[PDB]
Amino acid sequence: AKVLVLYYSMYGHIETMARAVAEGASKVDGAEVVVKRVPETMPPQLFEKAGGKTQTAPVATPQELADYDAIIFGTPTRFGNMSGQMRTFLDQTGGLWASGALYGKLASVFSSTGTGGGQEQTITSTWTTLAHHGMVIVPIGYAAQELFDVSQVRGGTPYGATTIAGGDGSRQPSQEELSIARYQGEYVAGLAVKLNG
Amino acid sequence: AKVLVLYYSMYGHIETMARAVAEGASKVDGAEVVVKRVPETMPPQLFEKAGGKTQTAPVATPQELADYDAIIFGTPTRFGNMSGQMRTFLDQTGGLWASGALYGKLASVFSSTGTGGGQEQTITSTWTTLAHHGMVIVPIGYAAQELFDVSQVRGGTPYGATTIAGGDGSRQPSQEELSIARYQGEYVAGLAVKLNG
Amino acid sequence: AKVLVLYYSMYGHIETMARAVAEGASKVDGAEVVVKRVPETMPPQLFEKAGGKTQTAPVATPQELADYDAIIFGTPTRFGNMSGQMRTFLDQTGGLWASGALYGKLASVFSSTGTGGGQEQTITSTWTTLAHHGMVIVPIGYAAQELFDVSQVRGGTPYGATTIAGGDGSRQPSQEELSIARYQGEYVAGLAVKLNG
Amino acid sequence: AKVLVLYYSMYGHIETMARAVAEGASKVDGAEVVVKRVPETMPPQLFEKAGGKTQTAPVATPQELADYDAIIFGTPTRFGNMSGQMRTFLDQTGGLWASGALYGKLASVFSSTGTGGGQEQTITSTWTTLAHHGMVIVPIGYAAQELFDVSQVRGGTPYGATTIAGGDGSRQPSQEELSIARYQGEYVAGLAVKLNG
Ligand SMILES: NC(=O)c1ccc[n+]([C@@H]2O[C@H](COP(=O)([O-])OP(=O)(O)OC[C@H]3O[C@@H](n4cnc5c(N)ncnc54)[C@H](O)[C@@H]3O)[C@@H](O)[C@H]2O)c1
Ligand SMILES: NC(=O)c1ccc[n+]([C@@H]2O[C@H](COP(=O)([O-])OP(=O)(O)OC[C@H]3O[C@@H](n4cnc5c(N)ncnc54)[C@H](O)[C@@H]3O)[C@@H](O)[C@H]2O)c1
Ligand SMILES: NC(=O)c1ccc[n+]([C@@H]2O[C@H](COP(=O)([O-])OP(=O)(O)OC[C@H]3O[C@@H](n4cnc5c(N)ncnc54)[C@H](O)[C@@H]3O)[C@@H](O)[C@H]2O)c1
Ligand SMILES: NC(=O)c1ccc[n+]([C@@H]2O[C@H](COP(=O)([O-])OP(=O)(O)OC[C@H]3O[C@@H](n4cnc5c(N)ncnc54)[C@H](O)[C@@H]3O)[C@@H](O)[C@H]2O)c1
Ligand SMILES: Cc1cc2nc3c(=O)[nH]c(=O)nc-3n(C[C@H](O)[C@H](O)[C@H](O)COP(=O)(O)O)c2cc1C
Ligand SMILES: Cc1cc2nc3c(=O)[nH]c(=O)nc-3n(C[C@H](O)[C@H](O)[C@H](O)COP(=O)(O)O)c2cc1C
Ligand SMILES: Cc1cc2nc3c(=O)[nH]c(=O)nc-3n(C[C@H](O)[C@H](O)[C@H](O)COP(=O)(O)O)c2cc1C
Ligand SMILES: Cc1cc2nc3c(=O)[nH]c(=O)nc-3n(C[C@H](O)[C@H](O)[C@H](O)COP(=O)(O)O)c2cc1C
Ligand SMILES: Nc1ncnc2c1ncn2[C@@H]1O[C@H](COP(=O)(O)O)[C@@H](O)[C@H]1O
Ligand SMILES: Nc1ncnc2c1ncn2[C@@H]1O[C@H](COP(=O)(O)O)[C@@H](O)[C@H]1O
Repeated sequence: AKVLVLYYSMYGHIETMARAVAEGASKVDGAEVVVKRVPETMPPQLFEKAGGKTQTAPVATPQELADYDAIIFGTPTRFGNMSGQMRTFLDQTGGLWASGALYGKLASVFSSTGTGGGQEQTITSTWTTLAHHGMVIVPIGYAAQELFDVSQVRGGTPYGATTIAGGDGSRQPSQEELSIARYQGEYVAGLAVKLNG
Repeated sequence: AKVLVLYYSMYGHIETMARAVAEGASKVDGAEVVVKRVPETMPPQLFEKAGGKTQTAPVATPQELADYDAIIFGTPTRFGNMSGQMRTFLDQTGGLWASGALYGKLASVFSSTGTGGGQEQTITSTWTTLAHHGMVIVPIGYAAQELFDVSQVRGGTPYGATTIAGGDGSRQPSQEELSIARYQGEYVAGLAVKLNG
Repeated sequence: AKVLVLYYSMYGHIETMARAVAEGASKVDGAEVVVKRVPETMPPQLFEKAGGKTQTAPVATPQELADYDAIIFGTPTRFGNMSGQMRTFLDQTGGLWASGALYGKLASVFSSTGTGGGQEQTITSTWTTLAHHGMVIVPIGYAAQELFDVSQVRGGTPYGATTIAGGDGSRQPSQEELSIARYQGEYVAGLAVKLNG
Repeated sequence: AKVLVLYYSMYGHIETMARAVAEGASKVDGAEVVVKRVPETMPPQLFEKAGGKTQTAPVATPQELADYDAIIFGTPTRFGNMSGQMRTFLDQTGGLWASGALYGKLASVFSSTGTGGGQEQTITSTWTTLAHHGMVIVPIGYAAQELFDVSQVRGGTPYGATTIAGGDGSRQPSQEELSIARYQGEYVAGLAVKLNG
């Protein structure tokens, strides 16, 4: 099976999580894992001025989504929605939609916020789009044990992995957060192999 | 693969839809399909005095959901949520939750409304509960081409089959609506057999 | 203005929060604040066996909702939805709906979960019901400063106050959680007076 | 009270609805109503080559939203979410967020879809972003009695006005749809004047 980890990141938090997801997915022997990013939509000079992080990942086209058996979407929260960059990208998949190109493919979502609020809503509002495409939606439930831990501040929900970046973005993803992100990649990649070989 | 079509119906619209879903699912070679209702929560006298319909499907126990590979949930809308009866039943699946009994099982959802409003929210808000169980969520997308028919008042969304019951319940599910419901059963059953034999 | 704090609680967490909400609302000079609970739906012996907390609050009827200018709804999460008890109660407001009895009234929601997951979804799925009734929906945004604090585990979202009860229910609402709950009561009661006198 | 009707439209359906909303709002004594569009994000050549409609409403700046007492947001659906253009615009309101510039302001939402699917999700998922700003959210409930008309294909939900554009965009908003949209403007404007003068 081919698994795409398709993300948007301004400051690197989602990018770090995406690498944890790909690393989890890679544990699955029949799974070929690819990590790509959506295009930046901001002017490059404003991106740079805002202290945006440069990223090595190749840039995806909307069309190449059809080449995968499973897509794990990563996006920071913008007021409890996916980011304008991710939304802009998915608004270009009308050709794919009209030809049934993602129908029955697997979809899963991870997210990042500054102080936690909106992390659930970002994921489940992304599911809505995946559903219009007839994609099978993969939540993580409570198989990741770190989800039971209330002793430290941490991202992660039954809908998908998440990280808390802090108000100023100074937090890095915790071990527990990355561990849930690895689980998500393992689980979705296992389902992709199970369905598609 | 074993498929449970689990429903709540007061006046029989969801019951008709549940039957159509079961029929679709029964077309799939390898699929064993069962239809059950959740218990009524209203006082019996009040259910009867409001005109509740008597139904021949047996009543489910929470425990027995662990026996299926796929569960297709049918509920009428109560102000854009699942019914109290369905909610109350699901609130008794905490033991299943703690043991991971529904984890990784296929889940799908159909609904009914008086005049259409709330049908999407009913389905997607049901998905949330399915996700806490780690169930794999199956929307229908636009494969059912009746979804493109805007020439007549018609239930059905990319989230799941729906029907429009009328303000007073006098409408019966239309043939287009029943087609989409049969498609949903067949598609979910097909997936269950692919994954489980 | 008359403000109802209408809650469901099994183990007292929502009940403690409801008192914080009423206490906040009481700061508003033109506001008359009442705290009521929805009926338990469980058999009394099973409630007691489960270690359910006895509560002094009077029990509301669905009809008396029409007597208030603002209702602040409190419910524990059941898999990212409101509780079967709250849902059952609201399923009895069809008379109110058909006569426009809650149209333009204010509505706001607070919540409680064991380990945090589903707290946003419980609130926004409750909003859906409030919207069918034409109620004006009151989120809290980020006026409660504790919402910026990521140094300790804590409930509270831009949608409404929340508390983390712990997996076994052994956590009590924190000072920061109760403080956000007080803000919610102040703010909604102030809006109710502003609109209705 | 000042009312902004802020919209995105590609082919003019939401533009027609925005106009109907403004008209309704203009009927309210004391209400100053303004209509603006968010910037186009597509390359101009591609917007034109797809058949985008040229529009006489001026383009909004994020900053100017601080000048209104009520903002009625209009967006077509993109797979059950607001459009990329609207999302991108809202993603530039972070400065407004940090200063509480929209806090406590009235917010309301209308939408458009090709065939109906996603219209509810588009609206409620827009509400989430409004809540992070602390805006007071206004659904329409069932006051617009056309919402009870199941005799004809008809947009509109208790969440907000909607229209059905057809698969190819050839449908124009119907008189019932336009009535509900005018009702929404008038109702939100009435509320703004009650609260703000
Ligand atoms: N918040 C973090 O995770 C984080 C991390 C590192 C640094 N920072 C610092 O925070 C400061 C700014 O805050 P911020 O970036 O969190 O949010 P912000 O909303 O204040 O601003 C980022 C800038 O980019 C613009 N912008 C954001 N999305 C856009 C889009 N889709 N299209 C066009 N313009 C868009 C905004 O209008 C803004 O001017 C920066 O100076 C940066 O160094 C924050
Ligand atoms: N809408 C239909 O499909 C339909 C069909 C036949 C008859 N009717 C009639 O229309 C009238 C009302 O229609 P309706 O039933 O659609 O709406 P409703 O809300 O007015 O009626 C349901 C009745 O049962 C109660 N009820 C509903 N769910 C409950 C729950 N979970 N727990 C406790 N009580 C609950 C309500 O309080 C109410 O008394 C009734 O008199 C009924 O006889 C409607
Ligand atoms: N979770 C907490 O906040 C908390 C607090 C105090 C004590 N406890 C302890 O946890 C144990 C049980 O766990 P639990 O209550 O968290 O969840 P649970 O799901 O395991 O069970 C509570 C019992 O009530 C039933 N139940 C719950 N809602 C119902 C409804 N709407 N209608 C009919 N039956 C319903 C369940 O089926 C179950 O048998 C108890 O023995 C209790 O002492 C938990
Ligand atoms: N649906 C209508 O109201 C309507 C009206 C007139 C013409 N058409 C025609 O139908 C065809 C497709 O219809 P459609 O436009 O509804 O769907 P579509 O998705 O197929 O077409 C939109 C075109 O613009 C692009 N696009 C859309 N949003 C974008 C964004 N935010 N950023 C970058 N690119 C974006 C898409 O990639 C595509 O190339 C077009 O050829 C168009 O001329 C449709
Ligand atoms: C426009 C905008 C909206 C935001 N909305 C929220 C929010 O609703 N909740 C939150 O906790 N953080 C919010 N933030 C913070 C971002 O989600 C955070 O910076 C992001 O998760 C970092 O991920 P990244 O480093 O990969 O870009 C917002 C930031 C911006 C710029
Ligand atoms: C409490 C209550 C809430 C309802 N909420 C809605 C609603 O939000 N939208 C709608 O169109 N119909 C609503 N109705 C109608 C029911 O959804 C409808 O009668 C039901 O779908 C019929 O299905 P059934 O025959 O299977 O019971 C409501 C009815 C009741 C009693
Ligand atoms: C049926 C059921 C479902 C539950 N679902 C969740 C959940 O999704 N997320 C969570 O963190 N806790 C969940 N819990 C924990 C309850 O939300 C928690 O016990 C409640 O918030 C305590 O509030 P109260 O003391 O007022 O009753 C669930 C508990 C039960 C019994
Ligand atoms: C990227 C994309 C996604 C779309 N998603 C949906 C959808 O989920 N449901 C639907 O009925 N129409 C969908 N359509 C149709 C648009 O919602 C419709 O053309 C629009 O509402 C017309 O409004 P406007 O003329 O104001 O642009 C989509 C179109 C595009 C380009
Ligand atoms: N069968 C499994 N194999 C590996 N990890 C699992 C499994 N089930 C749950 N996990 C979780 O996956 C995450 C990563 O752990 P690991 O896969 O051991 O590096 C943790 O949250 C574990 O609790
Ligand atoms: N104008 C205000 N008056 C009182 N409390 C406020 C106000 N604005 C925000 N708050 C918040 O309300 C909560 C309770 O504080 P207090 O009202 O001072 O007991 C805290 O979260 C404060 O940050």
